[PDB]
This record gives sequence, C-alpha cells and structure tokens, in this order.
Amino acid sequence: FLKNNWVLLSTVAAVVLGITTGVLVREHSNLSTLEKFYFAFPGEILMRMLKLIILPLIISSMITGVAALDSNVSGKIGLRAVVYYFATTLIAVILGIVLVVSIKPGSTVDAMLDLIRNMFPENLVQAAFQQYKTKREEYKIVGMYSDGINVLGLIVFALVFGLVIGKMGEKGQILVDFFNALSDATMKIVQIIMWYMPLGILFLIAGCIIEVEDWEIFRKLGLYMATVLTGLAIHSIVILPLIYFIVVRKNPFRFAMGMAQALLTALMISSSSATLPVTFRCAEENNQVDKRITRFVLPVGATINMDGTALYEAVAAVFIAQLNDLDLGIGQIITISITATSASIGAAGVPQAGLVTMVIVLSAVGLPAEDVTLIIAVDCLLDRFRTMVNVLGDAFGTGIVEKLSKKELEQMDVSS
Ligand code: NA
Ligand code: NA
Repeated sequence: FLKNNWVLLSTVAAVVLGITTGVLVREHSNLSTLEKFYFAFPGEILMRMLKLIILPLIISSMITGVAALDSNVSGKIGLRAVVYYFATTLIAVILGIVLVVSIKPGSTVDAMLDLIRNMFPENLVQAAFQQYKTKREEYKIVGMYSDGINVLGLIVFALVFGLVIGKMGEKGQILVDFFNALSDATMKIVQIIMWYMPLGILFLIAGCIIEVEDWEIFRKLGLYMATVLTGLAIHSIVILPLIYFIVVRKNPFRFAMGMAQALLTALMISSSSATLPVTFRCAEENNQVDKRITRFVLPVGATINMDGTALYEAVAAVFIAQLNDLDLGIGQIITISITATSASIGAAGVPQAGLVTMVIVLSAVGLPAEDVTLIIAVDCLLDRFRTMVNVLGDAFGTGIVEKLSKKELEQMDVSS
C-alpha cells in the first residue's frame, strides 16, 4: 500500500527534514548572503520547472474543456460558475474586513484600466511572456511592456477559440484532437516533475527558515498572524461547507475527505495551477463528479477564484493603514473591499510572491508602497495556507456547479 502512495509520504518526510535542517543550520551555523542563496538552489530549480509547465497546461486544458461542451448548454454552466466565484470572493472580503476591524492588530484608476487592457492583448506571442503597464508623466499616459506571463489575456482567447472550434463541427475536429493530445502529454510531464518534487520541497523549506535572522519579528507580528489564520480557518471550515450543504444536500466533509490528496498536495507546492491533475483525479474518481463539468470549471476557477488571496490582501492593507495611524472611514472600508476583489483577477500562471496586488490597494487607500517589507517576512508561511484555501474553494465549486446543471447534463447524454 505504501508503494502506491509513495510520493505523499516522501513529501511529508521532506517537510519534517526541512524544518529540522533549517532550524539546526540557523542555530548552529553562520552563513553569508551568497551562501544562503546557494543553499536554496534545488528549490529554485523546482520553481523553474513548474513555471515552464504552466503555459501549455493552462492553454490546452482550457480549449479542450470549452470545446467538449455543446454550444446549447455552454453559456449556462459558465454563468453559474462565474456567479459562484463572485459570491464567494465577496463573502471572503467581507469576513476579512470585519475580522481585521474588530481585532485591531495594529493612481488606482490606471491599474484598473491596465487590468481591462490585459484582457485583450495586442499580440498573442508577446502575451505569453510579457504584460502591459501604464504610468503617468508630466499629465501624459505612457505605456510599457514588462516581463511576466499574461494569463488573463490567454484565458480569454482560449475561451473564445474553444467556443469557435466547438461550434464549427466536423471542419474543426483536427484542432480538437491536436489540443486533447497536447493536454494529455502535459499532464504526463507534470507527473514526471512531481517525482522529483520532494528534494525541491526539502531545500525550499530549509531556505525559508534560515532567511529570518532577528526571530523577534515573529513575536512582534503575532497578532497579524492570528487575524489572517482565523479568517482562513473560518472560511474553510464554516462558510464553504455551509454553502455546499445549502445547495447540495450531502455531507460537506466527505467531499473534503475525498479531495484531501489534492489539498495536501496544494499545501506542498502552493500552486493552484500545478495541482490540476491531482484535482482532476480526486474530483472524478473519489467524488464521482462528471468529467464534462470538472474539466471546464476547474481551470477557470484556478485562474479566477482567489478567496484566500483576497482575504489575505485586505487584512494586510488594513493592518498597514493601522500601523501608520491613518484614519479609515466608512468610504475607506468600502474602497478597500472593492479594490481587493478586483486587484488581481488572474494570477494563476505566476507562482511566486507578488507585491503588486498589495500595491494597487495601498495606492487606492493612499499609502506609501514601501511598507510591504515590514510584513514580507511571513509570506512564505501564509502563502501555502492561502493556496490551500483557493484549491478547496475550487473543489467545492466543481460539485456545486455539477449539481445545479442536472437538466443540461441529461440533455447532453441523448446526443452522445
Ligand atoms: Na470566490
Ligand atoms: Na484558485
């Protein structure tokens, strides 16, 4: 039995050995900056592999999932998924705002316009490794292209392309076959990378622990951890199971038990995109969910649905505002809530710590962007829990959308 699940136990042992090695090296050894950088080399290699595999997986899976569905019922399923994601994000934002205000632990228009611009890129080839940003200048607007994959535009193009080739009929069957084969090949390559994962996980955790030097910053920011962790726990244990139970009259915790494999995997990597194959297997096999709904809903949720991220950012922005003793009125609460939801619509193909999402909210509330370094220390610990919450929300949404589309799925069975 151990051989079949050998990757999971190996990764758990890697986590244990990483904590031990990091603590022992930090306490009993002295390292310079260059030596600390060279210590985390295998973790850097693992991250490069995952970033490499993101693009083909996302594009091919999106096209295949959209083209599988019939054109009659494609719109309703997408609308239901969008509504669920929007509602969950709003509830998470409200919960985070309420908790951060109660506990008290301590332009933007251009960013929104850039967000809309990135949905319709000028060039498809450039959109695979570059993004678009605008800045003011003495007032004249000037645009520039910066490195970083544009997952928002590629997802929109993939959705439209999949619909077009699924409506065409026999004339576009060769394209469907091409992208199905590409998706299968990408999943197999992801498995091959997951074979090597444990060593990268070991060295990543070891490097994470060693970096902290003072070790009193954790004690100072103890209240800040409690707010974020309590919000994530309440959202994961209370709100999401209750929403699932209201729509689907089943046991919400049996679904989580079936998805436990992908949940713990998502904790390991802390990447929602890289957990797509495990999530597919767990949803289709353990929970007996339909493949047609799953293959289409899950990639969209990975790119779009970010409950833990919205909660995390909102709490951090309010905490930073409280650090500076800046007053926050009723309007300030709303504009932080609204900006947090729409800050980073798509950031799935980017598996590393992004401070730009915080910077948008900071600019909207009118605070300097140099306050990020104060709390940049604990991101390495909080990000894994945030990604786990995101993956859990996606998994719950798959079943919720599947239940609500019984008539559409029955209509799709007579044409098969
Ligand atoms: Na949501
Ligand atoms: Na997600």
